[PDB]
Amino acid sequence: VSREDIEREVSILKEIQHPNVITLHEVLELVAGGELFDFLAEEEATEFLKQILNGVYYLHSLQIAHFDLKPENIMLLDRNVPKPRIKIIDFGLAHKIDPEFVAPEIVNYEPLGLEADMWSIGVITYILLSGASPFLGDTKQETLANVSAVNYEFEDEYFSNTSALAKDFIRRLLVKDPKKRMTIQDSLQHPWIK
Amino acid sequence: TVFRQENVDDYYDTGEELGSGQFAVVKKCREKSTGLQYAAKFIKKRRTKSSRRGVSREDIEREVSILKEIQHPNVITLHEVYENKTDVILILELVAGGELFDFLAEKESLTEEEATEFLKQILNGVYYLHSLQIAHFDLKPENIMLLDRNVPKPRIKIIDFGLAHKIDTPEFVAPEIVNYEPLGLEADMWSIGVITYILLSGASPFLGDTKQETLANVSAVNYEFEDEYFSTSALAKDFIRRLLVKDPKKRMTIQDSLQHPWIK
Repeated sequence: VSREDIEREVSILKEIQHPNVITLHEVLELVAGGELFDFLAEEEATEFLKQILNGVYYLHSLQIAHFDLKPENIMLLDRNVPKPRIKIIDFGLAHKIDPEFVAPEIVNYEPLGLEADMWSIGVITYILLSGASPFLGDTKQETLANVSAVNYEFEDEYFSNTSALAKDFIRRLLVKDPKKRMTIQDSLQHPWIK
Repeated sequence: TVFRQENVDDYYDTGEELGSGQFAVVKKCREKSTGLQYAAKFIKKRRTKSSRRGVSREDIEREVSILKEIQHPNVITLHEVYENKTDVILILELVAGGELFDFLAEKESLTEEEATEFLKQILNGVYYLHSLQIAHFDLKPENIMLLDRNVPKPRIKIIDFGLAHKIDTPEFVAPEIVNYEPLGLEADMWSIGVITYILLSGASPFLGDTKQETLANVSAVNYEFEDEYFSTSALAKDFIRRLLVKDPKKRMTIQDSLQHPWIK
């Protein structure tokens, strides 16, 4: 790992102290419970979700975007505890966020930001409610195409009885324009989550 | 790095000012031990990191870093770097022939062949940078220099490395990430295509009456071979058309440009 990258990760890790994010002692706490999803294989979807949202709120508080939020990066402290706890881990991609002769790509450059994290959460939310992945394809090229088109459905095999609020919450996250996407503050104020 | 913390005045005698910048001043200097002549560029540091004025350390270090790497006859060279409370001083090769465009404007118009000789030099420099994975990011005419005005075959130097950069699951990723295209070498190619256009005529392809019109023209790739300026060979226009492409992945690369029949 280009050490710039190593340096970057340690720097983020040092910065962050929250219950829902992994803690670093010296250059990581043990999180025994395993990937969260394994351990599950709406009210209780919501209970786990609230925790993730709480961690991400804190991260975005610090202007840090995780950039790799997915189910294998969500872990349980102990599987065997009455109210179990989740930790976000794997901060390898995290970042702090802030003409005659110029190319269009520069003129039209738009940076990535905390929004990408929110979309991810919507993807995770979909999976949680079903075992299914919204944009997943027979091939990677198929999958990438789906993600750009925002080509997904709530299929009946999985969603016929899912609440309207839950779908709204996901529909609000799964938006192509980053500006129109729900923020982390917005998500926590959402009705399904309240 | 740690730059020389000695006093520059101690080692060079500064002369006249050749250039200015939002944060920088360049002066002739002569080297006491050598008696050799150089350009000394003074870059003003940010007083604090939070400071709007000045240039950041990360920024200064980058340019230095990069200049240290470069060893080509068409690219400007760094001799030493000095440091102090307010500035960082570069010690640079003195490129004194002025802008290539100023030279060209003081002479009868070039034949296509004459113009191609100069361009070939530009391409050659860019080929070197790109081979080092460096994007200049700022190639405009005012950064194309002549080492000497008065020689029969004048040598261009590419100058100004302030913006230069070395250029180094899917289920869960946002569309912006899926569609993320980083900025890279392709931007310099665009530039070569703009410079080549202005070199063959005297006109800027995307410039409109207002900065607004200019920017829109750029994003639309809205230009033309206006026949008062270009009634110029099919091959030369083909060359420009293969660089002024909106999709960076479709643009000619430096290797392809050197191999293009107008160039080769």
